[PDB]
Amino acid sequence: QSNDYRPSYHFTPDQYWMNEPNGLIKIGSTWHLFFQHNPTANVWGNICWGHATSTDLMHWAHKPTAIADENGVEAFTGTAYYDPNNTSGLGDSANPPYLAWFTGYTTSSQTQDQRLAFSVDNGATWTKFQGNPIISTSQEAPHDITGGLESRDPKVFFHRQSGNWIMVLAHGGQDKLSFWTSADTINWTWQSDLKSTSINGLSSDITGWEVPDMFELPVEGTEETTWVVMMTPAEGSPAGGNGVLAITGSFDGKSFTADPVDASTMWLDNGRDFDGALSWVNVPASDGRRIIAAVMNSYGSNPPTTTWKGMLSFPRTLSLKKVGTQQHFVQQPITELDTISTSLQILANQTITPGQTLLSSIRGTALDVRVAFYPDAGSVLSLAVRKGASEQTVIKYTQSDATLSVDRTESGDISYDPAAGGVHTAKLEEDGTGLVSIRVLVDTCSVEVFGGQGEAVISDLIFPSDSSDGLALEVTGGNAVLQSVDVRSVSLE
Repeated sequence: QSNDYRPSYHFTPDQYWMNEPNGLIKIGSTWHLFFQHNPTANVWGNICWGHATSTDLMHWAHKPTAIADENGVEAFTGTAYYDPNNTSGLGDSANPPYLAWFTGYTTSSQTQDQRLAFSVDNGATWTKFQGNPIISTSQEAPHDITGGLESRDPKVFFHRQSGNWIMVLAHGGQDKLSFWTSADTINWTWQSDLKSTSINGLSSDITGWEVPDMFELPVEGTEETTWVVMMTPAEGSPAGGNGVLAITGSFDGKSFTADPVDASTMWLDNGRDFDGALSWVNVPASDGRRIIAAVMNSYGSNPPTTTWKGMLSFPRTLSLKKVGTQQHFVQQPITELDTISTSLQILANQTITPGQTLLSSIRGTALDVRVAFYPDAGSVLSLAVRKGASEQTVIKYTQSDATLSVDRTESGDISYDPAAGGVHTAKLEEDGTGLVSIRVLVDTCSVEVFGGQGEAVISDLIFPSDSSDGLALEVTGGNAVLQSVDVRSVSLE
């Protein structure tokens, strides 16, 4: 599109197609990104783990395939962890291994088994464990009614409280996760299932459980920590189809006991294009952040991009905090972004009235725009991004129903998939000072919209013309006082 819609500051594969991220781990000063990669660049292509690294979660260096499809077992999704005590025996005392657990998908038979890979050069190169699979279809069969066709996406971590490795495995349409323990990362023992039917407040509509992650999260603040299970069900999300949710609960080394969920707070995205989220493990406590990323492409082969498909969301923190009085999962872009952004326009304490159009001089396809404002009762504030003569993507705040919306009806090319347009919505309230806050990351083919403290998030692909590079800020049905507007251009170095 002149440039094949390449994002300028989000990760995309150097070539070809990406699905969800895999094996997210920090190793020394290096953030490692792996992902489901399809170098054949058609729907029948074999999957392998692709690989990129960065020191700042933004400037990614492309690396060779980390874990190859071979013999023909494809390298499906999984996770990574450090084995400092060499419990696997795959490294040594001077050189403990980093480990990755992944589903082996045997193309011809469709079996799904669990496999191990290890690195003794701090993540640069990975070797598949000779004894793969580490969990066979036969070992899965008592727990997977398909006999080993529906057991996948292993999340593995070391559980200090019990001294065991834990594996959380997803079972798709069986609508459960299974929990397994190991002393050595290789020999596993099933302990429990987390169903579906055990989670109070979880709709029966939420089916096809995939891509688990699990970690302890501070609950604030209040010195309390909780266990969190994050996953990507295939159905039930606010925008329809796959989406990402998070559940809090307790964990004893053997079973996760879910707290009740509330549907109005459990989903981590209200847009179409945020699926298969994982978090970075091994982050030093001095940093202490829980940082997540997902793939943005809910449309399979349909996006109008030729030399690549699939992009990573911009990394964002996941936290639990009160927003006023209610506990929410809140998400915000990582602060590293502020180092590659520069203000093109700032407003402070500016009144906007119907008929006025602000931000009219801005031109940019890569923007980070913040708007914080006090709306009149019954007003609607509209921020049009990627605006041209006949195109725009409109972010609206409707005061009367406390709703943040992202409208792609006129975004540009919405012909490529039936779900490419329409309007997505999230609940967003004024805070206790009357302030409404909205932030939008704009890139060549995406918007990521964060409401409030990040309790509302809508992430979506858009395909505007390159010339649709304007902004328009307008209000109807009343006035608003814009406490602050900051339009920043974003550029990698």
